[PDB]
Amino acid sequence: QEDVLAKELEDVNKWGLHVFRIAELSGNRPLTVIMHTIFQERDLLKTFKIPVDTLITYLMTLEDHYHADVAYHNNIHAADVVQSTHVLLSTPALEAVFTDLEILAAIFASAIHDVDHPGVSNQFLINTNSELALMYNDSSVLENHHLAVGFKLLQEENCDIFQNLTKKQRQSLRKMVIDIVLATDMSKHMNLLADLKTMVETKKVTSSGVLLLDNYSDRIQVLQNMVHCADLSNPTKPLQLYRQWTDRIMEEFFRQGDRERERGMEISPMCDKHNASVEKSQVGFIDYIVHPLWETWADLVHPDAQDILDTLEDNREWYQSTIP
Amino acid sequence: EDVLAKELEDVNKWGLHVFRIAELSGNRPLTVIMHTIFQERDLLKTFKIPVDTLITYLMTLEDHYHADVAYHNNIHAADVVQSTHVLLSTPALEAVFTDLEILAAIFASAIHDVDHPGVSNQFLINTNSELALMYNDSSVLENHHLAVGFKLLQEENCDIFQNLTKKQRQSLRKMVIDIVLATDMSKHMNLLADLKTMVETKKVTVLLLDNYSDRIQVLQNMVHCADLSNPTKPLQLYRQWTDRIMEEFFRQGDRERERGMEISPMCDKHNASVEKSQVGFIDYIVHPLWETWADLVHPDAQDILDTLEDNREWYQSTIP
Ligand SMILES: COc1cc2c(cc1OC)[C@H](CCc1c[nH]c3cc(F)ccc13)N(C=O)CC2
Ligand SMILES: COc1cc2c(cc1OC)[C@H](CCc1c[nH]c3cc(F)ccc13)N(C=O)CC2
Ligand SMILES: [Mg+2]
Ligand SMILES: [Mg+2]
Ligand SMILES: [Zn+2]
Ligand SMILES: [Zn+2]
Repeated sequence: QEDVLAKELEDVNKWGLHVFRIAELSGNRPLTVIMHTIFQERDLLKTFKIPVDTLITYLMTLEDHYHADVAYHNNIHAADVVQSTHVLLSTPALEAVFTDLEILAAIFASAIHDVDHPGVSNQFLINTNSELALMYNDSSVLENHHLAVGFKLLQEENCDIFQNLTKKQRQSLRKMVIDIVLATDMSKHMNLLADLKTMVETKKVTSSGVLLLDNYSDRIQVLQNMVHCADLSNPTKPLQLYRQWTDRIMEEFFRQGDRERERGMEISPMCDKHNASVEKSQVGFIDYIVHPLWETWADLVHPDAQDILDTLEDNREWYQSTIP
Repeated sequence: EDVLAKELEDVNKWGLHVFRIAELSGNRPLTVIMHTIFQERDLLKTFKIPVDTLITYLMTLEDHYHADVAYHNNIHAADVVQSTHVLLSTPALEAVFTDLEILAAIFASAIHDVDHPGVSNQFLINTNSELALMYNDSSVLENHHLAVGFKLLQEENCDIFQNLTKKQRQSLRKMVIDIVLATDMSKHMNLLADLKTMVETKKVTVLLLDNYSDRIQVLQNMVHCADLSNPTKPLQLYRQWTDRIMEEFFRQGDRERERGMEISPMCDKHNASVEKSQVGFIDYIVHPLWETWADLVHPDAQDILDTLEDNREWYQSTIP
């Protein structure tokens, strides 16, 4: 079983990694084993003097703080977003663009970006007067919480994976991680995409053919959109993966809708299992959210992401074909 | 009590004897001043607030201001409440704000510094505090003041909004959050820039503010002006506020020094210039803000601006 797991982890640089198989083969530790593999692949332990036992201890505690009883926003989703960000960071158009600290920030942000997610939306938490919404003043409620948990866990016994960074490195990393995770709030998507489109329309490329990003605002914007794309990457994956993600998000949505129905609340979009169209909802998700975003990312890194965009378009056609 | 009632008759006047009221009321200036203002504005009947619920909430809220913090305590909260109350009555703002917007501005003022520990956001961030960890370094104190102020409504017989409709509670909550978050001093320059832009594009008959974006911006700047109103008050009050903020700053500097931290501006008691700092505070923060406010409400802010300019002249004269 360990041999099979190691073989599967050889695919860590590939879009379409068998992340559900890795979750089972690793004993429900996909986030730990995928993060560890990526840190080794990128030489991050040596670069940042991260003791291996500290990394494993932190990763296992972080993974434990994802809810094993939530169908979508669990440790498998976190592992998938980590690995997807890892692939996007390796795109030819970004070669030598980001520092080791920025790479570390994007990967760490991906790992923590949904930690302790309860399986219900920000709006549900606001409308039910939850403790989380009271703590965070209705403003990026979940995303503020994910950050606070992900950072607080570094303070547990033998968990400070950043113990050997300089003070300036720790300060810079913390700010970048906050900026990245807060950009995963879906209420920020339209403004984030509008800004990415502006960057594409005005993009500068160096003599080596890579993106020129010469200020913090542009650098963090690219990292924010990269992790947002990874977060919204399910419809761009091979169909057998995509369909499993759809099954999982629908289960989580339907459970939220059942709670809304019981409380006499209006049921959130796509959350009413008695009036659902799973297939039309995927086509709409792609047409209005995922394709606009991925077509723009593909333009930023053209032509690096053409195969990913082609898969997204094929999957849209497939879901559309099930409707009639 | 008879003296206390006499002092509270000035509740509509800039320059209320708020320290006297704090003394006369047994250190309950926030409770007695809020109660008086809710009566003056008929807010208890308008929003069907039971008087015992109002008093219970106000005393609980006031208890969560720290009595051992020299500036950011219940007296400051009462002063900001009363200052906002006066600014809401500016003639140029006649007919601008609804009763719910008035309630939101007053409630926001009352809670806007609750549970303040007497140290800055930057101190909380640099000391890796629990507050900064909770709030991701962003408007750390202001998010906490809101969370405490709202959480206390859930204590026994404390829900003063129990008889507001569902939509009214939702709208009030949003407005209160928007106002208190705008009291973060790191937002001052953006707030002032937008206030200036409103002045440049202003329409009047008296101000006409059709868009909610514009109205909330005025309420944000209004409570921000009230928060930054000490140098516009009669000098005897202003000097007490200066003594208190300097004591609070110096204690933060003492903690920073004992920890071996870099001492924050104005916080080093061994290298302070209290009077030069007041003149700079007026010249760079308070006068630019209040002059822009005065333009927005031209000419209704003239007496307040006159007091600020007199006080700046006096503090400058104390510098040899
Ligand atoms: C595999 O499929 C999904 C995956 C995910 C979602 C929805 C999916 O499928 C409809 C939602 C998107 C939220 C959202 C905001 N506006 C929308 C508008 C839409 F039309 C659809 C979704 C959204 N997520 C979390 O909750 C992320 C993962
Ligand atoms: C009575 O006097 C005061 C009262 C208050 C302050 C400073 C006072 O006096 C120097 C500071 C202003 C913060 C601040 C931000 N940038 C600044 C730039 C400056 F030049 C001065 C202050 C500030 N406050 C809270 O901390 C509000 C109350
Ligand atoms: Mg999320
Ligand atoms: Mg404050
Ligand atoms: Zn996510
Ligand atoms: Zn204040």
